[PDB]
Amino acid sequence: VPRGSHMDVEKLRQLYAAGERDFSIVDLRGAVLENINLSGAILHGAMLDEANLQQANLSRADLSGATLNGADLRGANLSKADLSDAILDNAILEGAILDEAVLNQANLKAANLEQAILSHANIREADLSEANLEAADLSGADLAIADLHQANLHQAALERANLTGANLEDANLEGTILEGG
Repeated sequence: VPRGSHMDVEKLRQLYAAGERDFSIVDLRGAVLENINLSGAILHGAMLDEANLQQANLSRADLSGATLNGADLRGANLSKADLSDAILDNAILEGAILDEAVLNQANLKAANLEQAILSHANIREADLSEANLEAADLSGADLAIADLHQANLHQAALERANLTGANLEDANLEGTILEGG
Protein backbone atom coordinates (compact mmCIF):
# COMPACT_ATOMS: atom_id res chain seq x y z
CA VAL A 1 0.00 0.00 0.00
CA PRO A 2 1.82 3.16 -1.22
CA ARG A 3 2.30 5.74 1.57
CA GLY A 4 4.40 8.92 1.24
CA SER A 5 3.83 8.87 -2.53
CA HIS A 6 0.71 9.49 -4.59
CA MET A 7 -1.38 6.33 -4.90
CA ASP A 8 -2.17 5.08 -8.38
CA VAL A 9 -5.89 4.26 -8.79
CA GLU A 10 -5.09 0.95 -10.53
CA LYS A 11 -2.92 -0.04 -7.54
CA LEU A 12 -5.76 0.88 -5.16
CA ARG A 13 -8.18 -1.32 -7.14
CA GLN A 14 -5.77 -4.26 -7.11
CA LEU A 15 -5.14 -3.97 -3.41
CA TYR A 16 -8.83 -3.74 -2.54
CA ALA A 17 -9.57 -6.70 -4.86
CA ALA A 18 -6.86 -8.70 -3.03
CA GLY A 19 -8.73 -8.07 0.23
CA GLU A 20 -6.76 -5.12 1.65
CA ARG A 21 -8.90 -2.61 3.58
CA ASP A 22 -6.40 -0.41 5.40
CA PHE A 23 -5.84 2.69 3.28
CA SER A 24 -5.24 5.01 6.23
CA ILE A 25 -3.50 8.27 5.26
CA VAL A 26 -3.18 7.39 1.58
CA ASP A 27 -2.60 10.17 -0.89
CA LEU A 28 -5.42 10.20 -3.45
CA ARG A 29 -5.49 13.97 -4.01
CA GLY A 30 -7.13 14.82 -7.34
CA ALA A 31 -7.53 11.12 -8.13
CA VAL A 32 -10.12 9.95 -10.66
CA LEU A 33 -12.05 7.59 -8.39
CA GLU A 34 -15.45 7.84 -10.07
CA ASN A 35 -17.56 4.66 -9.84
CA ILE A 36 -14.94 2.96 -7.62
CA ASN A 37 -16.23 0.41 -5.15
CA LEU A 38 -14.36 0.86 -1.84
CA SER A 39 -17.13 -0.34 0.44
CA GLY A 40 -15.85 -1.00 3.96
CA ALA A 41 -12.42 0.54 3.22
CA ILE A 42 -10.48 2.26 6.00
CA LEU A 43 -9.61 5.70 4.63
CA HIS A 44 -8.95 7.25 8.00
CA GLY A 45 -6.90 10.47 7.56
CA ALA A 46 -6.72 9.91 3.78
CA MET A 47 -5.97 12.86 1.53
CA LEU A 48 -8.85 12.93 -0.93
CA ASP A 49 -8.91 16.67 -1.65
CA GLU A 50 -10.12 17.56 -5.14
CA ALA A 51 -10.80 13.87 -5.89
CA ASN A 52 -13.41 12.78 -8.34
CA LEU A 53 -15.59 10.36 -6.37
CA GLN A 54 -18.72 10.59 -8.54
CA GLN A 55 -21.01 7.65 -7.83
CA ALA A 56 -18.35 5.91 -5.73
CA ASN A 57 -19.42 3.20 -3.32
CA LEU A 58 -18.02 4.24 0.05
CA SER A 59 -20.69 2.51 2.12
CA ARG A 60 -19.42 1.68 5.63
CA ALA A 61 -16.04 3.27 4.77
CA ASP A 62 -14.10 4.90 7.59
CA LEU A 63 -13.34 8.40 6.31
CA SER A 64 -12.84 9.85 9.81
CA GLY A 65 -10.40 12.74 9.77
CA ALA A 66 -9.95 12.53 6.00
CA THR A 67 -9.49 15.70 4.00
CA LEU A 68 -11.93 16.15 1.13
CA ASN A 69 -11.72 19.88 0.39
CA GLY A 70 -13.39 20.54 -2.97
CA ALA A 71 -13.96 16.83 -3.57
CA ASP A 72 -16.64 15.74 -6.03
CA LEU A 73 -18.83 13.20 -4.26
CA ARG A 74 -21.91 13.74 -6.47
CA GLY A 75 -24.10 10.62 -6.19
CA ALA A 76 -21.58 8.77 -4.01
CA ASN A 77 -22.91 6.25 -1.53
CA LEU A 78 -21.64 6.92 2.00
CA SER A 79 -24.35 4.91 3.80
CA LYS A 80 -23.21 4.11 7.33
CA ALA A 81 -19.80 5.68 6.64
CA ASP A 82 -17.78 7.51 9.28
CA LEU A 83 -16.88 11.09 8.32
CA SER A 84 -16.35 12.35 11.88
CA ASP A 85 -13.84 15.21 11.98
CA ALA A 86 -13.48 15.09 8.17
CA ILE A 87 -12.87 18.28 6.21
CA LEU A 88 -15.39 18.69 3.36
CA ASP A 89 -15.37 22.46 3.00
CA ASN A 90 -16.49 23.38 -0.53
CA ALA A 91 -17.05 19.73 -1.42
CA ILE A 92 -19.80 18.74 -3.83
CA LEU A 93 -22.22 16.14 -2.47
CA GLU A 94 -25.24 16.71 -4.66
CA GLY A 95 -27.43 13.60 -4.66
CA ALA A 96 -25.00 11.71 -2.38
CA ILE A 97 -26.44 9.11 -0.05
CA LEU A 98 -25.31 9.46 3.59
CA ASP A 99 -28.05 7.38 5.24
CA GLU A 100 -27.06 6.73 8.90
CA ALA A 101 -23.59 8.19 8.31
CA VAL A 102 -21.73 9.97 11.06
CA LEU A 103 -20.48 13.47 10.45
CA ASN A 104 -20.01 14.68 13.99
CA GLN A 105 -17.62 17.62 14.14
CA ALA A 106 -17.14 17.53 10.37
CA ASN A 107 -16.38 20.67 8.40
CA LEU A 108 -18.85 21.25 5.55
CA LYS A 109 -18.66 25.02 5.08
CA ALA A 110 -20.16 26.04 1.74
CA ALA A 111 -20.58 22.36 0.77
CA ASN A 112 -23.22 21.54 -1.82
CA LEU A 113 -25.57 18.90 -0.44
CA GLU A 114 -28.55 19.55 -2.71
CA GLN A 115 -30.83 16.49 -2.68
CA ALA A 116 -28.39 14.55 -0.46
CA ILE A 117 -29.83 11.86 1.79
CA LEU A 118 -28.81 12.38 5.43
CA SER A 119 -31.60 10.38 7.06
CA HIS A 120 -30.71 9.45 10.69
CA ALA A 121 -27.21 10.82 10.28
CA ASN A 122 -25.20 12.10 13.23
CA ILE A 123 -24.30 15.65 12.27
CA ARG A 124 -23.65 17.02 15.74
CA GLU A 125 -21.47 20.16 15.94
CA ALA A 126 -20.82 20.14 12.20
CA ASP A 127 -20.01 23.35 10.40
CA LEU A 128 -22.66 23.64 7.66
CA SER A 129 -22.47 27.42 7.37
CA GLU A 130 -23.39 28.68 3.90
CA ALA A 131 -24.08 25.09 2.81
CA ASN A 132 -26.66 24.24 0.22
CA LEU A 133 -29.09 21.67 1.60
CA GLU A 134 -31.91 22.33 -0.86
CA ALA A 135 -34.30 19.36 -0.81
CA ALA A 136 -31.90 17.38 1.38
CA ASP A 137 -33.41 14.52 3.40
CA LEU A 138 -32.49 15.19 7.04
CA SER A 139 -35.31 13.01 8.44
CA GLY A 140 -34.39 11.98 11.98
CA ALA A 141 -30.85 13.47 11.68
CA ASP A 142 -29.05 14.97 14.67
CA LEU A 143 -27.88 18.51 14.00
CA ALA A 144 -27.36 19.45 17.67
CA ILE A 145 -25.18 22.59 17.95
CA ALA A 146 -24.51 22.56 14.19
CA ASP A 147 -23.68 25.82 12.48
CA LEU A 148 -26.29 26.36 9.79
CA HIS A 149 -26.02 30.13 9.45
CA GLN A 150 -26.81 31.30 5.91
CA ALA A 151 -27.55 27.68 4.90
CA ASN A 152 -30.14 26.94 2.28
CA LEU A 153 -32.66 24.40 3.67
CA HIS A 154 -35.37 25.20 1.11
CA GLN A 155 -37.69 22.13 0.89
CA ALA A 156 -35.39 20.08 3.14
CA ALA A 157 -36.97 17.27 5.16
CA LEU A 158 -36.36 18.18 8.82
CA GLU A 159 -39.08 15.97 10.23
CA ARG A 160 -37.86 14.46 13.54
CA ALA A 161 -34.47 16.22 13.07
CA ASN A 162 -32.81 17.56 16.19
CA LEU A 163 -31.77 21.22 15.81
CA THR A 164 -31.29 22.00 19.51
CA GLY A 165 -28.64 24.70 19.91
CA ALA A 166 -28.05 24.97 16.16
CA ASN A 167 -27.31 28.31 14.57
CA LEU A 168 -30.11 28.96 12.07
CA GLU A 169 -29.42 32.68 11.54
CA ASP A 170 -30.28 33.70 7.96
CA ALA A 171 -31.07 30.11 6.98
CA ASN A 172 -33.76 29.53 4.33
CA LEU A 173 -36.43 27.38 5.98
CA GLU A 174 -39.14 27.70 3.31
CA GLY A 175 -40.96 24.44 2.64
CA THR A 176 -39.65 22.77 5.82
CA ILE A 177 -41.52 21.77 8.99
CA LEU A 178 -40.17 25.05 10.47
CA GLU A 179 -41.64 27.44 7.86
CA GLY A 180 -43.91 30.11 9.38
CA GLY A 181 -43.25 29.02 12.96
